[PDB]
Amino acid sequence: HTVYRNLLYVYPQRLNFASKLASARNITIKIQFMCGEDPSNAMPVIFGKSSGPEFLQEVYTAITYHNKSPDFYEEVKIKLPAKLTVNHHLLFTFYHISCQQKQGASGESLLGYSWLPILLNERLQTGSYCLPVALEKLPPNYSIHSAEKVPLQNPPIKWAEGHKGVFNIEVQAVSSVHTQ
Repeated sequence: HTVYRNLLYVYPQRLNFASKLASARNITIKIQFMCGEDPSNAMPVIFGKSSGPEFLQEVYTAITYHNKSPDFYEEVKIKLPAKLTVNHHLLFTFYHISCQQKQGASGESLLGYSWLPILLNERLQTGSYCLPVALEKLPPNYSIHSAEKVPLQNPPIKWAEGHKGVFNIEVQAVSSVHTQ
């Protein structure tokens, strides 16, 4: 069946932590398209791998190329809601393997978060972004701000690498015909 849709395409390109103790292959990233700040606000809008198509609330990825073909790129494809508002945002959750866990464990745990409002300052947020990572948790009302400039919070936000941008993505909206 032939359909026409306006889709958001998100390319998680590079993750560049300064830590010589970790590598990007060991950081997992969860990607969600949110309509609000509550955990229940993940929209079922991400194209899955299956035919159908299936729509997911989240995808997990690791930004590394050592185990990929040279032609590889990660492409997250999102069915935009017909009406996009300031409440819609990409939400990224980072997971890592903490060193020297109890009993020698080697499971993954929450590292932090980043996000990108899709509409900010009356402009669609397409193009290239280098995003910082907020550690531990997100403050209320995070999603109306760019992660690069959040008002002072109480308790205060802590950022990876003193608020340096570490996560490179590209974002574009494309409306086209799909032959589902």
